[PDB]
Amino acid sequence: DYRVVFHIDEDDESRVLLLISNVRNLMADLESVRIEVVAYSMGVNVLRRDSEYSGDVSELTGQGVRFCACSNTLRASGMDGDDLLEGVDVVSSGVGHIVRRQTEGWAYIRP
Amino acid sequence: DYRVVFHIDEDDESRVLLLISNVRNLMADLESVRIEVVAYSMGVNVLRRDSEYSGDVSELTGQGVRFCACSNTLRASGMDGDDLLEGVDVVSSGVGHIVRRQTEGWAYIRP
Amino acid sequence: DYRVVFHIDEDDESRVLLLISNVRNLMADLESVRIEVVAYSMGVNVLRRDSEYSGDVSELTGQGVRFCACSNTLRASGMDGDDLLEGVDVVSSGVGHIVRRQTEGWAYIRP
Repeated sequence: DYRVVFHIDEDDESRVLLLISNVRNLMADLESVRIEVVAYSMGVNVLRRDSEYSGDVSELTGQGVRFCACSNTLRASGMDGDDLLEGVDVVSSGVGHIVRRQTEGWAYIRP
Repeated sequence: DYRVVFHIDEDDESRVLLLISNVRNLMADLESVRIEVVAYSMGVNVLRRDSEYSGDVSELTGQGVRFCACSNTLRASGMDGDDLLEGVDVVSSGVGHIVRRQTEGWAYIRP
Repeated sequence: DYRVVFHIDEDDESRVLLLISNVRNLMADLESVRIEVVAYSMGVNVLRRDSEYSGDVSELTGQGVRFCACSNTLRASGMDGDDLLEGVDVVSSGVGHIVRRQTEGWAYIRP
């Protein structure tokens, strides 16, 4: 049924909690939905193992939500896959993945 | 012809005036366009009866613009439909409505 | 192949550099992609001849990136085409152009 990819590139608290809230809201309002969360730039800090949002990220991952980190930004930010929480996947490009997804018919949400 | 849904989740002045401006600009640049404005989180404060933007909201409603408040956020914010300006509609979910709309072919704008 | 239009309506440094970075990242991660950057409101200041980002804008233009300024905002901002960097094009409406593009199948990215 529904397919949607979220986009977050900041790590300020209110924006992060809004994304989280939007992801949960969406899973409850739509019968069937596939969700991906693409985070790049400062936004990747949310996917770090030492992140204050790790509980939220690990829990949603268990519910089928796929979090994607940008292969490029990572380097740019002195980060590698070892710094990311378990369950978080890496895509070659945050924006590229978003464009591919949109091109494949996925809906786009930028909280 | 054209169908577009706007997304606003903040209530800071500059962002609100930008949305308003974008809605009017759009109605003047496109021959035929159907417009919906989905506001959630802090963004719903813009749809309140006591809002400083009530004049702008009521006027655009008269021009065919449909403003939608999130059924969930409302509660979360200690609000119910009685707190909303007349003409403002309530959708079950702000993000869900946006995803359904995008899925139905509507364009998406996030000022 | 891929077609994408970026949307920027602010001129704060971090947001501008993020857009620039996203445009370059995209050109390197996608084999074939057509890119347009629509800037309105404060965002048009980025397309000014006297802008600190002129080097970045002129360079990307040479690489095929099309920057578009909003015909309306310009006036609203006491600006005309003479104030814009060479290579920057003017569209009748920033949001309208974005809606037309999305309607034509282009992907949308709002950094």
